[PDB]
Amino acid sequence: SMNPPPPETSNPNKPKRQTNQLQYLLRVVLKTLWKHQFAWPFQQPVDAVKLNLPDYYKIIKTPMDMGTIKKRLENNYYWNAQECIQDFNTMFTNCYIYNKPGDDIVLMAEALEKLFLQKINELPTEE
Ligand SMILES: Oc1cccc(-c2[nH]c(-c3ccccc3)nc2-c2ccncc2)c1
Ligand SMILES: Oc1cccc(-c2[nH]c(-c3ccccc3)nc2-c2ccncc2)c1
Repeated sequence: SMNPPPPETSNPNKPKRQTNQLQYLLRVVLKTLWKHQFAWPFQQPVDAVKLNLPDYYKIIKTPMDMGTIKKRLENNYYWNAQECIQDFNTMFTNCYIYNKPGDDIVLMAEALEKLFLQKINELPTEE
């Protein structure tokens, strides 16, 4: 087995928009989560080859990671905040689906999710 290409992060055929909510997601949410002590396994796509997890992409058909989210944000890939929030949620869910509950990697994801939700709660009104 081999890794799939990473998720698309740039699409010239896809309308671009810059909003205060998207800006917050990049300059606050992404930035805060990236620097968290538990962030590192989520900073790039799961390398199933390097990690010897040959069944990862047999199970996870919608991979997502914060490296991809960073690229989508800085490329203005998203039209709205919900698209980005969905990517974060997918990342967390993938971890919970693939890994046994209570495993270290799951506990790390759970804490990151708690912080994510805390920052999402303070999402500024679309002005
Ligand atoms: O063999 C295992 C068991 C559990 C986690 C890891 C695991 N290890 C790493 C990792 C990431 C960066 C550097 C070094 C290791 N990332 C993961 C991972 C696995 C599944 N989803 C997200 C991240 C490897
Ligand atoms: O039970 C838990 C809960 C959370 C993280 C870990 C956790 N597990 C590991 C780890 C690292 C290498 C091999 C096997 C496990 N590192 C951490 C960790 C803890 C705190 N800060 C950074 C990394 C274990």
